[PDB]
Amino acid sequence: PENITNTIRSGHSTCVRFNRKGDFLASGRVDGTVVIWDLETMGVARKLRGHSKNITSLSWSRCGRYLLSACQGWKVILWDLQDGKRYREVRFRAPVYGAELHPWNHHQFAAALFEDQPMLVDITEPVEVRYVLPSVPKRTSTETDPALREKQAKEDAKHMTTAIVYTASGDHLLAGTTKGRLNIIDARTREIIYSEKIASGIITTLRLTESGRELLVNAQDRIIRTFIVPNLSAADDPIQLPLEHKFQDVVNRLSWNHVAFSATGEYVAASTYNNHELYIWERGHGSLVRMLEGPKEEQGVIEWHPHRALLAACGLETGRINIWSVT
Repeated sequence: PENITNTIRSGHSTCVRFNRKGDFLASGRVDGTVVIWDLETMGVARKLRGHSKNITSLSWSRCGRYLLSACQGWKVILWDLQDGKRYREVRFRAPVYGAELHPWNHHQFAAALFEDQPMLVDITEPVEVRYVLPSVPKRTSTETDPALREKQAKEDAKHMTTAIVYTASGDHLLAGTTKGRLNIIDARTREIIYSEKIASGIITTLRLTESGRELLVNAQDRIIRTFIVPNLSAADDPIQLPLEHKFQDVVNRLSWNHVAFSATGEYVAASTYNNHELYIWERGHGSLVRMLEGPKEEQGVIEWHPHRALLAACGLETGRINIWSVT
């Protein structure tokens, strides 16, 4: 028995994200508005209008006081929800795939940009300080014949970063690229310390579990993957990123639109390109536990509640948010 406990709509939702206590849900819309829903009454607590193009990501501060939103219109904004204020604002030269707040410091974020270099931005003050982040390790000055340098550089430049998250401590960034690589970046040196090809297309989503010990990866090769994250923040060298499970549908050759971990990391959910279903697998043994049909529409971004077995999803056609109670 499928159970949809709530359907809400304010504009066409393109993204959703629960805060960490789970009493509030943020929604971003096609028109750039961001909506804060009070989950007790399921009504709108406030509307934030700072963007004018599709919201692409939402990231909450540890404390729930601040919310970082990004859009296709090249902008990232840090909202103060204590007063609804635009607390910080950073404009790039390209659409933002997504921007993530440092897990312990709402004054630093990392962003991945469409056809542009990924960025680490310090927003402690008003007039940010930006730092370019690397997509590819640095080659030595002597390793390539001069006659080959132009073509090698052109090829290296096809490696572009499409998704990025902080590790739990904030000391490293995990980034995905157009060439299916997972890069581990030291956030203080901004140098790549490890890189491994884990997929055979563009990496579109990265997400960590709460402890930061497991990584979920969506990529364009029709396969969802979880990995065991290495011991990084420890004082002890470059490192393995062992695959845990692959989740896929071989006979229907389904592609996955968005993916999400449940509160404890027990379940992985995904929405399906060009289909209406949501799929839920369990990470204990990798098996498929549920296929949800819900309404008759293709689903986009999905997000689990941080404490309870609730799965929210944005419809691509209607922009409604449906919330399933998952048993």
